[PDB]
Amino acid sequence: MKIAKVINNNVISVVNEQGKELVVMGRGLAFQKKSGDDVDEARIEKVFTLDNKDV
Amino acid sequence: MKIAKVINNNVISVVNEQGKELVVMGRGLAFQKKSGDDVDEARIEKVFTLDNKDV
RNA sequence: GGAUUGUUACUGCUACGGCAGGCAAAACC
Repeated sequence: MKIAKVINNNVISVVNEQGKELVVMGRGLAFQKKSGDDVDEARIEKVFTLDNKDV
Repeated sequence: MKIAKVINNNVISVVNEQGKELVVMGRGLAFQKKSGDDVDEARIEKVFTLDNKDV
């Protein structure tokens, strides 16, 4: 995977291999980071998955 | 609904009746906003849901 | 950038309670 958009120093977005938008929050797993690098799985505390807002 | 947390003016976290954490992405929906208030459903562009980083 | 919000790195400070810097963001200027 890869960072799609850094939301904060402990939260970043990332497109899954399938093509879904996912968010990865963790202890400083997004500090001074950028898009294109793989999300550090060792610092992943919570992963969110894009859902349908219609529901 | 309610704003549990905020990462940036466009994305924020929120807890539903299931007791799970969900992230709500939108355009400038978190600007000048805070936690505790109901999440603006009209500003919800993409919703997210906490998952297990183990998978 | 400016500003406005967010924050858990790490840092500087201390009253050593935390607090601010930094860092980030798709408002707006």
